[PDB]
Amino acid sequence: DDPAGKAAQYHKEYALFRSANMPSPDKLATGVGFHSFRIPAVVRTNTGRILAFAEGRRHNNRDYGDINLVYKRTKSPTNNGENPTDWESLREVVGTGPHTWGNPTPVVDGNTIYLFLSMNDGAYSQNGGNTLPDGTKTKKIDSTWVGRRHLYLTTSTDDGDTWTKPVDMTKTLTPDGQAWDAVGPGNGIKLSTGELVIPAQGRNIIGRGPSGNRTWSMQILKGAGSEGTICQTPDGKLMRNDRPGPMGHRSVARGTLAGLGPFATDNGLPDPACQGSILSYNSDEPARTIFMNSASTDRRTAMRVRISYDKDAAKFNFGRELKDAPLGNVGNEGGYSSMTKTSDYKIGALVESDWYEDKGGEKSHRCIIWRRFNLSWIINGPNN
Ligand SMILES: [Ca+2]
Repeated sequence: DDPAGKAAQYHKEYALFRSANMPSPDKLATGVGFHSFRIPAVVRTNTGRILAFAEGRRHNNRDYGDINLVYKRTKSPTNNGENPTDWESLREVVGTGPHTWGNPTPVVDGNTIYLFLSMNDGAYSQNGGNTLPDGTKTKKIDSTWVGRRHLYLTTSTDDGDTWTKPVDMTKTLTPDGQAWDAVGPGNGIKLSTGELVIPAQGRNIIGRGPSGNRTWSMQILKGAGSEGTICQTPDGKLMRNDRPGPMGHRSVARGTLAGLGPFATDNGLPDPACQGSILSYNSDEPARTIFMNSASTDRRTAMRVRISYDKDAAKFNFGRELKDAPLGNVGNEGGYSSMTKTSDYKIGALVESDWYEDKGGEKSHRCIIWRRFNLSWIINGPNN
C-alpha cells in the first residue's frame, strides 16, 4: 500500500486566468485584456514561489494573431498558491507587435528560470487563409525567415519578477528548412545528472553547463510528436510521452541523452490528440510519476490524473477523474494541462476550460483553472 493514501484527502480549485467574459477578468496594468487564456505552464522555483504561464489570446481563441505570453506568480515564496488572493496580478513576459508569442515551456535551473517559447509573425498561421481582426488573411507558415515558426528563450534570475528580452534561437535550436514548429508546451526538466531537457517538435533541446550558464543543443528524434512531454523515470532513463497525430492514445518512447528508442502507442493511455502533462513526483520509495491528460479517444473533457509506481512508468493506475472535484462558473473543464509539486506536498495543476459559447468557433472564451490536490485524493478515487 502507498503510505500517502492514509492521509486525509485534500483538493481545492479555482480559476486563475479569467477570460474577458468573466467577472474580474485578468488584464495587464496597461489595460490590455484577453478574450481567452490557453496553453498553461507551471513551475515551482527553488524559493517555493510558483510561476504560472499562459498564452493571452487578445481577440479570439485562435492559435494565430496577436497573442502574448503572460504570467502570474504567487505573492510570496511560502503561500503555495493556496487561495486566489495568494497570486499577483497578471504580468507579461513578451507581447511585442501583432505577433504570436506562446507555447510556454519553462524549466527551473537553480536560481535561473529558463522559459522557451514559440513565435510567429502576426501575418502568418499554421494553415494560412485565416481572417484576422483587421480583415486581412493570413499567409501559411512556411520555411522563410519571416514566415517560419521561431524558437525563443528568455530567462529570469530574480524568481520570475523580471525576464530578459527574448533571444531568437531558431538558427541553432530548430532544424534548418523547417516551417511549423512547437516547443512543449508545459515544462522541461532537470536531470539527476544536472542536464536540462526541453521537449519540442521532433526533438529534445538539451542544456548543458553550470547552473545558470547553459549552452543548448538539439537531440533529433525519429517518430516524435509535435507537442511532447519529457520525464526522467525512477530508473534514470528519459521518457517522451507525446500527443499523437491521430486521435487514440499517447505515443511513448524511452532512452537516454545518447538517444531514444522507437515511439509506440501506449494503449493504457487514451488521448484525443491533445496535449498532456507529466511530473516526476519523487524518487525515494515508493517512486511516483504523475500523468494528466483527457483520458478519452475523442474528447478533451475527460481529464484524469494518474500515478505510476513503475521504474520505467510502463503502467499507470486508473487514477482520478477531475470531475470528482468539479468547479462551477468556469465553463467546461478540459484540455491542455501542466503540473508542479508545491512546497507543501501537493500537486498543483493548471487545466484549460472552455465556455463553448460559439461551440468550436473562434468566439468561445477560454479560461484556466488552478487545482491543488494531494496524493491521497488521487489514490482514494472511487474507481482506483
Ligand atoms: Ca503580440
